[PDB]
Amino acid sequence: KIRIGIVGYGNIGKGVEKAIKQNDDMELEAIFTRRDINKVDSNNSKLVHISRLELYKDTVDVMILCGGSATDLVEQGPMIASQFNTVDSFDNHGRIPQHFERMDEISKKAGNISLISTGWDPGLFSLNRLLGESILPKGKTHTFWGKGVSLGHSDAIRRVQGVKNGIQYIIPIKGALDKARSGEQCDFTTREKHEMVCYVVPEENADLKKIEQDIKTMPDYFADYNTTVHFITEEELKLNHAGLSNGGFVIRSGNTQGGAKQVMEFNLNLESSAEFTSSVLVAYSRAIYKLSKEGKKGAVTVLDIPFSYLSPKTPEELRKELL
Amino acid sequence: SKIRIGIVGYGNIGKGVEKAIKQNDDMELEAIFTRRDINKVDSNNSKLVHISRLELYKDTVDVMILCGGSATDLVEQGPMIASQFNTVDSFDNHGRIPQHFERMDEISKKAGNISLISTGWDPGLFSLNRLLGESILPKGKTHTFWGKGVSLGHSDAIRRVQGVKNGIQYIIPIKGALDKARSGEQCDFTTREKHEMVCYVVPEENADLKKIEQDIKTMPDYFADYNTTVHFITEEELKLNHAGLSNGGFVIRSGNTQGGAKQVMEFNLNLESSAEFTSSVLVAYSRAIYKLSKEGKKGAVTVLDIPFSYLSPKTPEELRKELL
Repeated sequence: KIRIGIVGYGNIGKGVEKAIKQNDDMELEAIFTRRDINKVDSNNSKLVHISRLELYKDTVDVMILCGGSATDLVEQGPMIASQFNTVDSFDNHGRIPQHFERMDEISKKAGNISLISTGWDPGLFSLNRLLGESILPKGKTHTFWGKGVSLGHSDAIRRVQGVKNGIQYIIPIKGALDKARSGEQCDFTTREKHEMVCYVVPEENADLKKIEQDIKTMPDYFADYNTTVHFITEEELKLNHAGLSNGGFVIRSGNTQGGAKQVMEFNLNLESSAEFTSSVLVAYSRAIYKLSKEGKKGAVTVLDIPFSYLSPKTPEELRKELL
Repeated sequence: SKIRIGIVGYGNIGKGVEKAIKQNDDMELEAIFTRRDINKVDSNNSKLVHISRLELYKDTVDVMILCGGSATDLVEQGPMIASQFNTVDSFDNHGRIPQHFERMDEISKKAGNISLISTGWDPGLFSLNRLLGESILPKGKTHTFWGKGVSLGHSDAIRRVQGVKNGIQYIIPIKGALDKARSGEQCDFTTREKHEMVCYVVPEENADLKKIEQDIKTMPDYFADYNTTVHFITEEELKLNHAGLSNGGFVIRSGNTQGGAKQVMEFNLNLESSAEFTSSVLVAYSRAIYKLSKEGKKGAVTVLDIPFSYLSPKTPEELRKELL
């Protein structure tokens, strides 16, 4: 019954299309692509050009924005929010407060509701940092991002002269993880938590491979981490580096009055990070639907949503089964 | 303008609650209501107040945290307090939760109050994560294990066995089961595959050790269905190494994507002091109930109905900037 519109058809969008199938209370109305009319009519499927978005007014309950680019969302988000309830995974933490403000203004004016920055981080990990912080006010929180891509760092290394294509991985350091879990509590340097490993397909004219170390010295992205670099062929990349898997850990190590060690941990191990993010977007779309019907308007984050809203079961079934 | 807290019951949880309140600057302990003779319990414990005078505080307590001192009232006097205050309890009888909800809902609505039932780690935090797991990953299985802690019932059971002077029991998740659940391979576990039991017993002089081991192992309803290990120790070791105040647990959702890709979510706890952790949760949720009561929320609610933002003293803007 809940009519979902998918905006963008990259990995996340594809994942959302599949996730919707695992939810009986939902239906896919259309998938909106920015690909030009240049196609085989539409290659059939549920694909519809982005220019027709407007035509679906009153036939779509929630527009799930599956674009990967946070920069694009800056403008696309408000545009869509002015016409439909929305759910996005805007992942630029530093710019979240600006995105929230903008989306909030627009959704409120249009009388819709926009959920921003959901997914696993922002999203699930955010919820647990908060939970950990609230339940154990006296302690330390540590977030780790299991072995997987960083996307931004992948494009970052691409802006380096000499590199034609590549990929980077962020990998938690076992030692730091065990320490966090020990409940010993302690601060960590960025270098003590994660290490970085790069795989680059160089050459500009067989370009200087040593200078390619612009990566290691690259401020922000690398330099703060022990970064290893490996050169491979465009062939090895496509076949051996489908960086689809990922995961992470959110650990809260604290002490209750008296020094008693109390440790809380939430973690994810995902063979397909994109598809998981897609499942999260779909579950949250259900909550947005419900809130919308309740008259709620404006922007919200996962922090404002009760978990019961993510489930299609009744408040009675949940108390009897899961409480 | 601090949140005025009230504690009912001065047992381990009540004491833990008093402690936790100290870690929350936005809160203040107004009084601790006990059934004990206050005149006998010192006099400088300023906060102690005899339970008979509870109603005189109907206007000075914002949230009453029920820490039932194991007395029958730890399952019956909830409805009593709800008639006069907004409450928070950790009613842990899962099968009886629906009934408790209805009873508390009617009474709290009638008095224009809000009552939070069944918060803590389980029920409570584990409940939230079971919900999150099946909501995020509708196709898959959920597995809850209970870390390593004592089952008072089983400990009493051990004490009835011939030749047993004293002892204790622990329930412990089996590594193999945890490892398999953590892998994406879906499967349903038998009772015997998920948890094992370990006992530490102090035997009477003579007693027959091999016989005690078997009487415990083959005991119906308590140990018969679980692999059980029996260790024999001295009274000294029992007192020193088995305070039995620690606990933990795991909630794992093992699911698959439409194409069979394995997705695993896990939430777990490792508590050196199970009681004080439960108390901290009770306190955090007390902040949430205060907020919801000022908003005019009426009736009973569970952790499932409360957004995590209500558990924090920080502003919404502050949260979105620091933690989101």
